Amino acid sequence: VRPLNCIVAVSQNMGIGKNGDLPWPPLRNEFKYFQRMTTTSSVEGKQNLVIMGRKTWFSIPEKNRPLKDRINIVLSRELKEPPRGAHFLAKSLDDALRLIEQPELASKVDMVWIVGGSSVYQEAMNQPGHLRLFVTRIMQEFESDTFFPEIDLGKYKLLPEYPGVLSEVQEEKGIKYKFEVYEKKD
Ligand SMILES: NC(=O)C1=CN([C@@H]2O[C@H](COP(=O)(O)OP(=O)(O)OC[C@H]3O[C@@H](n4cnc5c(N)ncnc54)[C@@H](OP(=O)(O)O)[C@@H]3O)[C@@H](O)[C@H]2O)C=CC1
Repeated sequence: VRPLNCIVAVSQNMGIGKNGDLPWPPLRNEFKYFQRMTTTSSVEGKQNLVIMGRKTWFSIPEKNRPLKDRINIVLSRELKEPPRGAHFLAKSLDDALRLIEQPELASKVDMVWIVGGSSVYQEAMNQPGHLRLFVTRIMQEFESDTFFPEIDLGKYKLLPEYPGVLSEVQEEKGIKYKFEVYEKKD
């Protein structure tokens, strides 16, 4: 409910998006890691919470919205009411982060996950204080529209291991990938 955890899958060229969809064919095994990491709270009785941009929200297949068993917040400067299925709408990341720390949500919310928007990731990574980057390195180039911000290695430590994260190279449909975790304290 206070460290911010970004989670992203990125191609070798830092691509995250193409024509409102993913640059690569569906990687169902990588999506399982995304689901497990974002959904698993550390506390029974609390849910994790996901914050996303409006484009990312409408890019999720409808049959999969809201991201089930997570509290879903959508950021939009133009919507007046939350999208159908979304739990909260906020007009800024700052509004979202203030909401999450309200006492009425304390009993309710465990981990906070930033799940995209390029500009949502950008803003999250501008924040002072405790950040983690859960980065899936897709070890291939793909034609891309939208990109992940540079990861400053002076600022983010690459953790040698992280609980519940396997470090071996994975592969699906001939596409190799691996899970990394970065951390910026303070
Ligand atoms: N590989 C990966 O890990 C991921 C890939 N993607 C891909 O990325 C693409 C979508 O991402 P992207 O195009 O960057 O768009 P976003 O999901 O970041 O959505 C952009 C929109 O979200 C709102 N928004 C963003 N930031 C703020 C803010 N600070 N305050 C208020 N509103 C905000 C929109 O508002 P408005 O209604 O005001 O226009 C803005 O136009 C798709 O191709 C998707 O498939 C998405 C997530 C993860």
